[PDB]
Amino acid sequence: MSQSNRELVVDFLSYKLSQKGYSWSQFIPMAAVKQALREAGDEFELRYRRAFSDLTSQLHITPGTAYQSFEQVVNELFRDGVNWGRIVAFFSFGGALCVESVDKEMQVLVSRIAAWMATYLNDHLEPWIQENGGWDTFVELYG
Repeated sequence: MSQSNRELVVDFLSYKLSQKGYSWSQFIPMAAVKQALREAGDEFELRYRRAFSDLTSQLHITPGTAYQSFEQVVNELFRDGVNWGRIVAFFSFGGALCVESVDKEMQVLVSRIAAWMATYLNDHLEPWIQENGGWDTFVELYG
């Protein structure tokens, strides 16, 4: 559902902001899906520690930035189509964006970024997720 996904997005971003020393006040959601995603994102960031610096540069978010700009930049993660690792990269990218906004004194955008991510997932990623076993296979697969 669209609500499960919005909740999942908020949990990841809150977890990531909290984990880095930031505030999370600016704000399938099974506890298992959320824990698996929390850990998958940490593992991903273990290997890739550049925080999508160029992707974020490409986006260059301000309060004037439109969803479609976000969408175009995130589309780059999926040039070769969707996969579980790329969906984990997507969540991680949103986390990075949220950190940059707080750093730029634009805490106002973290809730915007969250809405955007929820809209992107429901629109572009859920089609592949449902086709590939749903968040259940994600959990079966990860942690």
